[PDB]
Amino acid sequence: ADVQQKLAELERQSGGRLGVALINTADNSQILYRADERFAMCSTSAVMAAAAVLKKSESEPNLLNQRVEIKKSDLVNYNPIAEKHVNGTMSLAELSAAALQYSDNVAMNKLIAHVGGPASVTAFARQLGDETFRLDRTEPTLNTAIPGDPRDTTSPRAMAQTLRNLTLGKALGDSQRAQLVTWMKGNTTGAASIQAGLPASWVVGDKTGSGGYGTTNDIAVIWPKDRAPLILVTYFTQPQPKAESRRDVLASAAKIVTD
Ligand SMILES: [Cl-]
Repeated sequence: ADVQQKLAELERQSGGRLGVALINTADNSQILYRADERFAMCSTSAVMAAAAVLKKSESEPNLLNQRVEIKKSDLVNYNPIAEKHVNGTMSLAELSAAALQYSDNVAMNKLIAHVGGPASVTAFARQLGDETFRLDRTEPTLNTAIPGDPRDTTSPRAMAQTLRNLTLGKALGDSQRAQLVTWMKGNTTGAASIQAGLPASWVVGDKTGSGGYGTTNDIAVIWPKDRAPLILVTYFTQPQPKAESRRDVLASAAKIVTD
């Protein structure tokens, strides 16, 4: 009840709509707040796209080394890594890392395209047992985050359960699971989000997202010092189309549910 009151107070002070799901693998418990509501994922969906490529690689051993041309026509709105590789190629491994660690839009789009498009990423989620996730669009339109729009959404509960499967469970083979975890632990975009609400000694792998309506998201696997791991999803969105980012809200939610 105390955690619920604190999350409600944070949500009210923020002015927006907050979704939280924590899975504590120490005791198989959950802390849930709006955990069955839908939220626009933004690039948090890159975890599913990268996982689909990793799964495909289990039967195509050299898939991660496959070269992908980067052209001016591939550039989207935010291309911090791909813009450095225009007119050359990047491997699928490099694109996975760029999508996951830099939120690179070209990289995300190349993962989506490789596996067959948004409906194929969604079908992979279904194969894993996630019947909530839906990736409808590519970058950049998947970020519109219009209130009431179910496109490109999932729920905190579903994304926490799926992230647990991907990073701690058996969705992926051992090499592929380790690769996903390594990529997420090397993220550069999350230090002000969930990580900012946890002790400095804890180890985090996470994927952020951001988009319209001030949508500010983070999904994480967390290794607290000398404790069983946690999975934490924090999704946040706001009433105003041009609302500013609120990574601090995600940090605050993380602190509340892990205190
Ligand atoms: Cl600390």
